Amino acid sequence: GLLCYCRKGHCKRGERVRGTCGIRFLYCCPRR
Repeated sequence: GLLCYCRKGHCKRGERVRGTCGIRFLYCCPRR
């Protein structure tokens, strides 16, 4: 739902990139 997480290098097979968290970190939001 309305909750996203920072991922290192890339998101998991389910989380879509929403933005950037920092150097080598991406803010990904799950597709559910």
